[PDB]
Amino acid sequence: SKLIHVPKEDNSKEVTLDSLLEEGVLDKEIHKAITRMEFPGLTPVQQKTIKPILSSEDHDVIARAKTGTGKTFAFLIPIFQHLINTKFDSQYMVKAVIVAPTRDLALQIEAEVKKIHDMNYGLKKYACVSLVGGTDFRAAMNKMNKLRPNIVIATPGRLIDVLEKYSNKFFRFVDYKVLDEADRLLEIGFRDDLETISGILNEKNSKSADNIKTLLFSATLDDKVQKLANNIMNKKECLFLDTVDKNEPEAHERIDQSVVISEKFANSIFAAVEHIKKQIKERDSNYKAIIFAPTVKFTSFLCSILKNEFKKDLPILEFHGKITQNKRTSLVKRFKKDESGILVCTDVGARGMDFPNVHEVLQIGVPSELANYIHRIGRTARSGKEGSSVLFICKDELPFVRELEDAKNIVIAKQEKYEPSEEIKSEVLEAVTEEPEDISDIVISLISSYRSCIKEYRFSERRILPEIASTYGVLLNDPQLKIPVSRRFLDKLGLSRSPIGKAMFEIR
RNA sequence: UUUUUUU
Ligand SMILES: Nc1ncnc2c1ncn2[C@@H]1O[C@H](COP(=O)(O)OP(=O)(O)NP(=O)(O)O)[C@@H](O)[C@H]1O
Ligand SMILES: [Mg+2]
Repeated sequence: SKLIHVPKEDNSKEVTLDSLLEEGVLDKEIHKAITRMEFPGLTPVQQKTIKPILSSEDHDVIARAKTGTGKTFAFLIPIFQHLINTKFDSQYMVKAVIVAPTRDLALQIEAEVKKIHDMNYGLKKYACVSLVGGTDFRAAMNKMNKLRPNIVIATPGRLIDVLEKYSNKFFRFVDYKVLDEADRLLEIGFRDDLETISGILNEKNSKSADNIKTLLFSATLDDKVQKLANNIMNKKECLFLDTVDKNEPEAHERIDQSVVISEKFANSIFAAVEHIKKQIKERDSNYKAIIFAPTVKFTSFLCSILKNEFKKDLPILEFHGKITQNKRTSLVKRFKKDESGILVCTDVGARGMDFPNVHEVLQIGVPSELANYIHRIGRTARSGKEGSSVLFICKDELPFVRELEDAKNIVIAKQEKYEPSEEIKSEVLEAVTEEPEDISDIVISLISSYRSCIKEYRFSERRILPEIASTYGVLLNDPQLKIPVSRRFLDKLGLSRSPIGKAMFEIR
């Protein structure tokens, strides 16, 4: 199917809620709901996508727009309009299915739908139910039955579960499917699930196998995504609506980016602690930040350090995939409203999450995929606000920074070195209450994580892996110490006859 | 159990 580009245009006639009302694109009832939110105007991606999504043409839509610029309402608005346009047809049936890569993002999109309901009660007849893992399955189905929603928001795993059992009852009249964070949902480990989802919806559809229109949204998207989505795009033509120049970097230009380079991976912990201390002092504790880490075990370790240093000054919140889902949801709600605090998380929080007035995004080590650099920093400087980001890495991670330049055109102007004083090392280390076995587990999680991105970030294995491993000795304040391990363990890893392996581990 | 993602 042919791709039709509509590139970023410089002198374009401004589209408004009023102009779309006058033109008959938007009904009064949705116009009213969005007007009462009192936004200055529609964001560029909203201006670009609303009419073409609702167009009577037989096309799919791909939309790219920078982090924090209103992609959610860019699809919710025309979805509501479609529901209004077809209000007498299949009114108890799901007409729009929106898929997201994390449960908390699916739940956020649902909350955005509820904000539309709150601004115009006449829209509550277009009901919405979220289908996400870690929630009571029966309770969500009671809700599907009671509310008979026209909009479903879901994560892939739970959506497949529901579809295998109830696709005939609720899903035979779907007209739109939305992949939010589309590039992520078409990576390995989501792509097959999206194909399963798309195949069921298409098979069960009462009109035809190609009825459903597909909408892809992300801040990080190109032509190569259309190829990946080939098996889920039904239509003969695909509009690529772009609000970013072809060569322009995808990172939001308002973010003040920097990188802090240490000699050792572990030193990035000390750099971050000293940075946060300074910010809490200089801002008089008026500090809201997000700090990203590579693994769940390390995230949790970092939280302990930051509670010991900073719990007297600011709340410290722990956010990753092993936090129970009830607590994930309650901490998201709190961090959205709070003026200050530090959210310490994995890439569970890299994409989509909208926490207002975050001042800074910090990163210890590299993200789980190159694109997530852009999404991580995009947690700040949202909806016209300012923001900064700091990447804390060691020397042996520098090829990541070069890869950002070569692959994504991101050049970080502010780069500086860091060397920890002996006093910061003593201060941080003394409060560490973890047993050596716990420290081994933590460092081992980092080894596995870094191993998996050696190729994509162009790391030198013989340097990055011994440096990560040496974190164990640093944290135990004895840099001669290697990680005690068994032969069978080393065999499983693949480093049993390697000098790299001998530099990292002691067969004990 | 290396980030998520039904159970
Ligand atoms: N027209 C508008 N004017 C001002 N703010 C808006 C407008 N539309 C949406 N917002 C707000 O902008 C914030 C971010 O919107 P959101 O839809 O989460 O951005 P996004 O493009 O999806 N970002 P990301 O998922 O990080 O790539 C939310 O708090 C919205 O309430
Ligand atoms: Mg979004």
